[PDB]
Formats: sequence, structure tokens, C-alpha cells
Amino acid sequence: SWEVGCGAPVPLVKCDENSPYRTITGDCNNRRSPALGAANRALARWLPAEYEDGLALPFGWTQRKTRNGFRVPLAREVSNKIVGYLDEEGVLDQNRSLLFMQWGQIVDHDLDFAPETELGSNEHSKTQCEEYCIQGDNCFPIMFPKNDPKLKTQGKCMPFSRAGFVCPTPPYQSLAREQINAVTSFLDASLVYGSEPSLASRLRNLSSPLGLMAVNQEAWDHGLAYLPFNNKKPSPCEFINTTARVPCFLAGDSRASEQILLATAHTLLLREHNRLARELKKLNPHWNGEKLYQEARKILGAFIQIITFRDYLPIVLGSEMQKWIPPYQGYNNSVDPRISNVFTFAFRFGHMEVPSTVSRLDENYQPWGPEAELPLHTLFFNTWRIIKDGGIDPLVRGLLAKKSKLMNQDKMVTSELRNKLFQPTHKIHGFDLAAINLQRCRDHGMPGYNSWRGFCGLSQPKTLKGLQTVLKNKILAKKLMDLYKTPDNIDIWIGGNAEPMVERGRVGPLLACLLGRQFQQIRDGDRFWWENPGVFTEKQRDSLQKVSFSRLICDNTHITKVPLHAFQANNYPHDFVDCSTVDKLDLSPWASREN
Ligand SMILES: *[C@@H]1O[C@H](CO)[C@@H](O[C@@H]2O[C@H](CO)[C@@H](O[C@@H]3O[C@H](CO[C@H]4O[C@H](CO)[C@@H](O)[C@H](O[C@H]5O[C@H](CO)[C@@H](O)[C@H](O)[C@@H]5O)[C@@H]4O)[C@@H](O)[C@H](O[C@H]4O[C@H](CO)[C@@H](O)[C@H](O)[C@@H]4O)[C@@H]3O)[C@H](O)[C@H]2NC(C)=O)[C@H](O)[C@H]1NC(C)=O
Ligand code: HEM
Ligand SMILES: *[C@@H]1O[C@H](CO)[C@@H](O[C@@H]2O[C@H](CO)[C@@H](O)[C@H](O)[C@H]2NC(C)=O)[C@H](O)[C@H]1NC(C)=O
Ligand SMILES: *[C@@H]1O[C@H](CO)[C@@H](O)[C@H](O)[C@H]1NC(C)=O
Ligand SMILES: *[C@@H]1O[C@H](CO)[C@@H](O)[C@H](O)[C@H]1NC(C)=O
Ligand SMILES: [Ca+2]
Ligand SMILES: [Ca+2]
Ligand SMILES: [Ca+2]
Ligand SMILES: [Ca+2]
Ligand SMILES: [Ca+2]
Repeated sequence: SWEVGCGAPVPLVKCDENSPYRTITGDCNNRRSPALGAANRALARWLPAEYEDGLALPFGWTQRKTRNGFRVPLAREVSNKIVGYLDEEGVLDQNRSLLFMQWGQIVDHDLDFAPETELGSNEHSKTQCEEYCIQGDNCFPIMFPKNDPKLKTQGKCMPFSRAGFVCPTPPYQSLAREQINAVTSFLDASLVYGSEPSLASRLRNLSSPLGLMAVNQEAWDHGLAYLPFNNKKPSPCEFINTTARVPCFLAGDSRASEQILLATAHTLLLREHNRLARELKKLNPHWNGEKLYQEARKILGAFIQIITFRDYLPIVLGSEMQKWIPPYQGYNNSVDPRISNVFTFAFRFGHMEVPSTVSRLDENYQPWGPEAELPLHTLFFNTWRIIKDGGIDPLVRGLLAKKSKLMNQDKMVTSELRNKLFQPTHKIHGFDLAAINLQRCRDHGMPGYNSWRGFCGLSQPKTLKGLQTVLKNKILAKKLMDLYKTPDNIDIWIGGNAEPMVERGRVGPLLACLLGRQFQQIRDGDRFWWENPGVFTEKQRDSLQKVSFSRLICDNTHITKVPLHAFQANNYPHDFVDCSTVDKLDLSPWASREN
């Protein structure tokens, strides 16, 4: 006796037959089940939640409550002993540019966001959580182990607030706690346009019927747009430099300014919307502002889909690409398009691809000024370095000419993220994204490593020797077993990322299976998938086949030279060609119509 009932706060829209464009919320995509893939609903559960009390309390909440007869290890102790390293020499990916990392974060932000519970401000709560490190309600602090240097320097804990959950986000109900996905499950450019009607309207220029997105009125980049500023206070981007006082950008996704290169990629995408709207207006002078905005939005969504499925996923999944994501055969309205709770952890493989520095390069691909290269941690919520230090071109040149970090069993997550993370309202460059990922796995009720191995038809190692064989690494398996005591208790984020990479890929078997299944479902379960008959025309699909990140750069910067294959390692000048050489997006098939 089902009860798909619950989903309380409700962006409840009824669905119009033969409606020509996506909703902003993702409602009405699936005709039979219109909430499927819509924002502000529960993450899908591919397996039942696993909580200390079967309902809502994370493993690790109650010190004396074991998981399978063993205490779960402190998130920070796993971080310190397994995830950390000192030496950045030799850690770079010799065949992935920095754009490979950056596109991952972009796609991730299109697909999923499980924000911390509201509780608001004006409350003795997250203040107390930060101050006194007392576990209670939504305060689930990351406690330092006795030997942790941060115990000496930073107090007894890293504050950590539990993720929001659907129906109530205060009291609770008699099924398990289900965390919210606040963005649309569809790969639909929700990170540009918003997943909520109010934000989507606020992002638009509704003054002119030109179908444009709002742009910064305070600063321009050699005549090219910046995103608008978010004028909400306090601003973490003002906080990190109170002399410069440059606010965060406002985008479709709340996280756009988290680091300077995310903000950079957001800037490219916004510019591309306005370039498309202007061109469609020239082609189609009688199209109104709503029509121009929707047609540009639809093209930019197809661009994101094609870059992702054609260029990115093959070099993530390598040999597993054909196993999990066969050639597209059409829309299947029986496929669940919802992002799963586990996927939101599987996609954090990107955290091990983030290198320790960011470079700005000039028109000659040489160092931009006397501090061309900067430590990553100085660039969290850093917008002033864009406006006041050369705009986005030097940063885009670095995305092309510099490399991603290569995942390494001995060098997993750079100290820029593992020790120097900045979080809004928490003042210090002193947080640990790895420990946060582990604590969040437990927050979200994640089944352990072997449950997911089973889910993926893979062996479930029970002993040291079994884990050493799966990981192909004796020392890492010994460190895992000393902390976790059974592979059944290994948190999915660390167990998935501990596996050796598949041939031609950048994730191991378990991740290839969880990522592949999810990407297959968001493609096959999307009625507005670019290649679905009647979404675009035959002639439009032919034009769309020629999109490239290189053309996106040529069209929306003053960069003269780009590589043809932007995700691989490219060196200047050898691998860089003139922009005039790069295929263009031919918009002539968007002519209203012809004869
Ligand atoms: C939404 O979309 C709209 C337009 O589609 C955007 O509105 C336009 O914004 C830009 C600013 O970013 C304005 O450009 C300025 O233009 C002046 C030159 O003014 C002349 O030409 C204008 C463009 O055709 C025209 O609009 C002007 O006409 C208005 O003003 C006169 C009074 O002068 C009035 O008589 C008319 O009736 C109109 O009301 C005029 O003919 C230019 O000098 C400005 O430069 C100064 O400021 C910039 C900083 O932005 C600085 O760099 C310069 O060096 C200099 O100090 C500036 O370029 C344009 O005027 C706006 N159009 C309208 C109709 O208002 C809007 O910005 C979008 N909003 C968002 C949030 O994205
Ligand atoms: C410098 C780069 C990056 C920074 C600073 C960063 C920071 C963060 C932070 C602070 C969180 C929230 C953690 C939590 O509270 O649980 C997060 C979540 C996440 N990150 Fe990263 N990250 C980066 C790069 C990447 C990359 C490259 C990928 C993927 C390829 C990625 C995928 C994700 C995903 C999926 C989440 C969870 C989103 C959700 O809530 O559903 N990130 N990241
Ligand atoms: C905050 O931003 C300001 C710029 O607004 C940075 O100051 C500039 O940086 C160096 C000073 O060593 C010089 O090139 C400029 O003369 C400075 N300008 C001003 C106005 O001071 C400053 O370094 C940033 N500070 C931090 C902590 O990031
Ligand atoms: C780099 O990777 C791409 C696939 O992403 C491939 O075409 C090329 O052979 C690789 N180059 C090297 C040097 O391995
Ligand atoms: C449609 O989806 C269902 C559920 O994934 C699946 O069982 C069925 O085989 C799919 N149809 C295809 C592949 O045509
Ligand atoms: Ca739903
Ligand atoms: Ca989306
Ligand atoms: Ca522009
Ligand atoms: Ca800096
Ligand atoms: Ca090792």
C-alpha cells in the first residue's frame, strides 16, 4: 500500500498539455508523475537510508552505538590518516586540463544541492554549535581527534549543521529522514536560470523584451558582462576582503562564487545566454522577450548536455562508458530522472581533482603579473581578484593551459580543501572538505561501501586481504581497516574514491557504476533531452553537434587562441589554434520558418 503522498512545502504547478519549454522547477517533465525530477523534493533512495536509530540519527551520533559491532571512526581522523598529504610535486593529471575539474563542479551544481536546515538567524543555535561544539538537533559537530593539530589551534570541533529534510524540516515523521534536492534533477542549465520562479525572474532583464539575463551594472570586463552582484548581507565575498568590498555574484545556483574558477565558468554561461538572445533577435525580429529567453535557455541547456555526455563523461567513465550509458535510443517515461542521495556523494570524486593553485595567464599564455599563481584557499568566495585583477580571460587561459590534480591513493585531497576551506559565517580558512564529506555521508543515512559494491554487482571484501585485493594497495587497505575495522563500515565517499581508476577513466569501478546509472537516468528520463525527437528539429540537432567549450571561449572572451579538445592537457603554443579555425554554432536553423 504505497503513500507517495509526502512532499509538503510544494511548488504545486498543474501541467499544460503540449507546453513548448521546460518549467524552471522541473515539474511537468514526466507526464504520468509530474513532480519527478522537480526541485525542492526528496533525493531518490536507491537503497533504504541507514541510520543509528533506523529513522534519522547518523551513525556516530551515540558513542556507544556501534555499526556492525565497531564504533565508526571520527571523520577528521579518517581525513588526517588517509586523505591528507604534504607534497604537491608530481600530483597533477598529465592528460586532463583544469577545465576537466571545473566542468565536473558545474554539472554537479546543475544536478544537486542538499542545503543545511534553515533554522534561520536571530537564534542561539548555529552560534552555540560554533562556540561550544555541543551535539544536538541539527548541530552534528566534527570533533577533533586527540592528536589533531587543529585541536591545539582551532578549539574542539569544526561546526557542521545537518542537511534539510522534506515534509517538516523541524519536527519529523515515521518514515526515514529524506534530504532535499533544491535544484532540478534534469541537466537543464538550472545553475544559470535558477530552479525557483522567484530567483529565475530576479536573474532576468524584464525591462527590455530582449530575453536577456541581468548583468552587473557596476563593472564590465573589456565590454563583456559580469554576473549581477548579490546585495544580501552579510556577504562572504566581502568578508574575505573588507578593503576591496566586492560582493558575490548572483546566479541560478546559490554556490556560484564558492571559488574564482566556478564564478569564471558561470560568467561564460551567462554571456552565452545573452549572445544567443541577441542573435535570435536578429534572426527572428517578431519573437517577444519571453520567446527569446526560452529559445536561448533551450540552446544553452543543449550545450551543457552535449559537452557533458559527448566530451566529459567518456573521460570520467572510460571503459565503463558503454556499460552504463549506451548510445541514446529515445525518451523512456518509465525511467526515474531524480538524483539519488548516493550520487551526491559519488560526484564528490571531483574533490580529489582540485589542485593546490590557480594561475592567471596573459594574451601570450605567460604569467599574468608578479603573483600570477595563487593558493586555492585565497580564492574561496573571491570575486575581487576577477573585477580588480584582469577579469576572466587570464583565469580562462589558466583553465586551458594548467592541469587538474590526479586522484592518488597516497595524495587524495589537497590541504587547500582539507585544512584551509572557508565556509560562510564561520570566519576562518580552517575547515576540512574531506571530513565534511564523511560527516555528510552519515548525516544522509548512507549505506556503507559493501552495500554499494553489492548494488553494483561487485565483490564485498570482508577481510584486510580482500580489501587489499579490491584496492590493489596494501597500506591504504590497512589504514582503512585500522580505522573502520570492517569494509562494511567504510563511508561510500572514501571507499568509492579509494578504488583504482578504470582504463581511460578517472574513477574506479564502484563510482563508474553509481555515476553511469545516474547519468543514464537523467538522459533517458528527460522529455526535453536535446536528442529526443521534437525537442529540436533535425537541422537544429545537426548544428548542435558542432558545439565545443573552445567555441564557447572564443565567442565570450577576448582569447584569440584555444585548443580543439579543451578537457585534455594542452600546451601553448603547440596545442592552441586560432579561434577562426574552431567550428561555430550555426543558428540559421532557428529561423521562425521558411519554405
Ligand atoms: C536591461 O537591458 C537594458 C537595455 O536593453 C539595459 O539598459 C541600458 O544599460 C546601459 C548601461 O549598462 C545604458 O548604457 C549607457 O548609455 C549611455 C549613453 O546613453 C545614450 O545611449 C543609450 C544606449 O542607446 C541610451 O539608452 C540613452 O538614452 C537614455 O538616456 C538619455 C539621457 O542621456 C535619455 O534622454 C533617453 O530617453 C534614455 O533614457 C542615450 O541615448 C552611456 O553614456 C553610459 O556610459 C556611462 O556609464 C558607464 C557605466 O555603465 C561607463 O562605462 C561609461 O564610461 C559612462 O560613464 C552607458 O553605457 C543604456 O542607456 C540602458 N538603456 C536604457 C534604455 O535604459 C539595462 O542595463 C539592463 N539591466 C540589467 C540589470 O541588466
Ligand atoms: C575548488 C573546488 C571545490 C570546492 C571549493 C568545493 C566545495 C564544496 C563544498 C563546501 C560542498 C558542501 C559540502 C557539505 O556541506 O556536505 C561541496 C559539495 C559538493 N561538491 Fe564540491 N567543491 C569543489 C569542487 C567540486 C568538483 C570538481 C566536483 C565534481 C566534479 C564537486 C562536486 C560536489 C558535489 C556533488 C557536492 C554535493 C552537492 C549537493 O549538496 O548535492 N565539487 N563542494
Ligand atoms: C584586498 O583587496 C585589495 C584591493 O582592493 C588588495 O590590495 C591591493 O593589493 C596590493 C597591495 O599589496 C597592491 O597591488 C594594491 O596597491 C592594493 N590595493 C589597495 C587598495 O590596498 C589586498 O591585497 C587584498 N587583501 C587581501 C587580504 O586579500
Ligand atoms: C588523452 O586523453 C584522450 C581521451 O580523453 C585521448 O584521446 C588521448 O590519447 C590521451 N592522450 C594521452 C597522452 O594519453
Ligand atoms: C524503460 O525503462 C524501464 C525502467 O528502467 C526499463 O525496464 C525498460 O527496459 C526501458 N525501456 C527501454 C530501454 O526501451
Ligand atoms: Ca519527486
Ligand atoms: Ca538541473
Ligand atoms: Ca557579454
Ligand atoms: Ca588572493
Ligand atoms: Ca598508500
